[PDB]
Amino acid sequence: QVITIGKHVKGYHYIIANLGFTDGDLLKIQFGGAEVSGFQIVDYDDSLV
Amino acid sequence: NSIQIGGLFPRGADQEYSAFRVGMVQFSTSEFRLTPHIDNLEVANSFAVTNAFCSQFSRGVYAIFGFYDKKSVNTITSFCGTLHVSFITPSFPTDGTHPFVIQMRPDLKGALLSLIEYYQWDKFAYLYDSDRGLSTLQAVLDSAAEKKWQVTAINVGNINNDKKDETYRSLFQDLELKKERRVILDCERDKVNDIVDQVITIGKHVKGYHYIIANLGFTDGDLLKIQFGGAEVSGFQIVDYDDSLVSKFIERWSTLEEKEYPGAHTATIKYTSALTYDAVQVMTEAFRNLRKQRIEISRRGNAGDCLANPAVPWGQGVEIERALKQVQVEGLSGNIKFDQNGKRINYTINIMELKTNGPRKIGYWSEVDKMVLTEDDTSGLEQKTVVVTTILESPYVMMKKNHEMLEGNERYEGYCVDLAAEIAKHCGFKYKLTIVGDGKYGARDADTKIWNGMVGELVYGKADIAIAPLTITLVREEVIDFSKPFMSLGI
Amino acid sequence: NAFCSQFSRGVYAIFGFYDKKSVNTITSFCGTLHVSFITPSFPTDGTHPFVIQMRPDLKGALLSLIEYYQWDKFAYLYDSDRGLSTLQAVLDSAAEKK
Ligand SMILES: NS(=O)(=O)c1cc2c(cc1Cl)N[C@H]([C@H]1C[C@H]3C=C[C@@H]1C3)NS2(=O)=O
Repeated sequence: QVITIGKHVKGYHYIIANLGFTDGDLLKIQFGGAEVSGFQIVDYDDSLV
Repeated sequence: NSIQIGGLFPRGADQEYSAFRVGMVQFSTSEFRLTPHIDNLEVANSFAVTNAFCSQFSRGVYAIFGFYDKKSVNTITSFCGTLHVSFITPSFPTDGTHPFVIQMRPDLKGALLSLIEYYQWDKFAYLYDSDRGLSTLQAVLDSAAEKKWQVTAINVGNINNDKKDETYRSLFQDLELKKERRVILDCERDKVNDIVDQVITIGKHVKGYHYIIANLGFTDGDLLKIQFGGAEVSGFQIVDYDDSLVSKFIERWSTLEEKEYPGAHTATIKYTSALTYDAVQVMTEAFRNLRKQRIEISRRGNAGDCLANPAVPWGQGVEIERALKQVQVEGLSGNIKFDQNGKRINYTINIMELKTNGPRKIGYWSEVDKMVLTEDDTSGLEQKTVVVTTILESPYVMMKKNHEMLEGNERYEGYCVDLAAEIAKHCGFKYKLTIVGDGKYGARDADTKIWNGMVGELVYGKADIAIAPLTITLVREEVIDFSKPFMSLGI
Repeated sequence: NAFCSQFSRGVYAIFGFYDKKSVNTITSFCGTLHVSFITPSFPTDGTHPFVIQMRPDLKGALLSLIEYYQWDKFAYLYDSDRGLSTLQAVLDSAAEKK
C-alpha cells in the first residue's frame, strides 16, 4: 500500500522490527529511493548455515 | 444473395474476431448475406500477405476486410491500386492518399496538437514506438520547430525482453539529467502496460510528473496502478460509455459467454473491436445501397492468376468504392463521413483526464472545431479574493494617473497598498481592494446605533478586513477587533 | 511480378535496386525462397538474410564529423525516400549529448 500511494522515494526511511528481515518481499522497494534497515539472526555466509 | 468476401486476421486478435462474429448477426438478413472466408494468418510476413491475397483473389471475392502492419501497407496499396479491389481496414491511417482503401481509424495528430496547445507546454520528452510507424513523430517536429518547443524524442521499441528491467532505469535516469517532467507515450497497449509498471517500480508517479497517453482506448489499459499516485494522466477516447446504443452494446456484450467468444465477458471493450463492429455496418450499408440502385455485381466469369500479364480489372469495383464513400450511418464511434479518398472525417474525440474516483471527461474535439471544454467546473473550493476596504488618503491610499488603462488592484498606490501586499504574502490569501461608499471613517448613529462608514462595513458583515488609517478607541473594540498597533501618532 | 517471373525463369542469383517501399517485399520473398540478392541501395535496419549490400553505413562517420566540428545546435533537412534510419540515429545522440 505504501508502494501504491507512492511513499518510497528518496527521503523516507523505514525500520523493520523483525528477525527475518530478508524473509519478506524486498524486490518491491529495492529500487525506490527510500532506505530500509532491519535485523537478522540467520546469517547465510556461514558454513553450517 | 450470399456474397463472397475475404477476411484477414492475425493470430491473437481473438477479441476482434469475436466482435466481428457478433456484428455478423447483430444486424443482417432481410436481404443478401455474407460469405466470409477467414484467414487466421500472420501480418508481418508480406509473402504471407501475398499468399493470402492471391488465395482470396483466386476465390474471386468482391471485398476484403482485415488488418495490416507497417511492413505490409505498401504491399496492400500496391495490389489494390492495381486490381481495383476495395479494401477496408481499422489499422493506422495511411500517409499518401491512396485509392481503393477505406480506413476506419480517425486521425490523432490534430487532436494531440490541440491537447499540447491547451496544456501550454514548452519542453517535454516523447517516447515513441517504431513499429506503429512515424507519422505522428514527423508531425510533432514541424509544429515543435514553429512553436519553439523543446522535444527530446526517444526510440524505445526495439528493446528486447531479457534486458527489459534495466534499460528503462537507464532511460529515465538519463531523463533525470535534464530533470524531465512531461512525458508523451506513443505505444501499443502492451508497451503501455509494460512501461507503467516500470515507472511505478522506480517511483516516478508522485505529484509533479505528467503523462499523456496517445491512444484511442485510454481506459482500455490498466489505470488502477497510477490512479492514487499524484501524477496526472490524460488521454483520448472515441468510445463513450454514456450513450444509449453504447450501453445497449455493453449490456449485450457483458451477458455473453466467455467460452463461446473469448474476451467477451467483461465490462469494457477495445476500440479496435469497436471499429470492427462498425465496419460491418458500413459494409452492409454498401450492398444495401447497391440493391437500392439495383446495380448488378455479377462477375459473370471466374478470376484467375494474380500474376496475369497484363492483368485487367473491372470498374464495377470503382462504383463499389464510390458508393462506399457515400455511406453515413451512426455507430460506436459516433457519426462517420468519408472523403474523396476513403479517410474518415466527421468524428468527435473526448478528452479524458484521470482523477481519484476514476476517469472523467472535460471536453471534446471535432474534425474541424478545436478543443471545446464542457465547462465541468466541479471546483467546490475557490479561495475567494477577500474584501479589503480602505479610503483615499495621501500617502496611505492614492490613485494612479493611469488608472483607466490599468486594472483593479494595480490602480491603487501608497503605504497601505504596500502593506496589504506584505500581509497577503505572509498569509497566502487572495484579496481585492475596495473603497468605502459613503467616504467616511465612521461613527454610530444616535438612538439606532447605526455605525456608518468603514465601521459598519465590518460590523454589518459587508467588508472582510480593513488595512487603513483607523484609530483604536474605546467605543470600537466592542464591535470589531484590532491587532497590535503598528504606527503611533497624536493630536 | 518481375521477381516471380525471374524465379519462374530459374535465376541463380538476383541483383537489382530497391526503394523504401519495396524493401520489405524483397526481403520477405528472399527469406522464404532462399535466393541470394545483391544491392547497391540503402542499407536495411534489421539483420536480414540473403541480402548483400555494397553501400556502406554512414551514421558513425556523420556522428564523428559532428563531434569533430564540435556543434551543439543545428538544423537537419531530410528526405523520406531514402529512409529515416539516420534521423532515428541522430536523435539518440541528441538525447545523450544534449
Ligand atoms: N516609528 S512608527 O510610528 O512608525 C512604529 C510604531 C510602532 C511599531 C513600529 C513602528 Cl516603525 N510597532 C509597535 C509593536 C511592536 C511592539 C511593540 C508594540 C507594538 C508591539 N507598535 S507601534 O508602536 O505602533
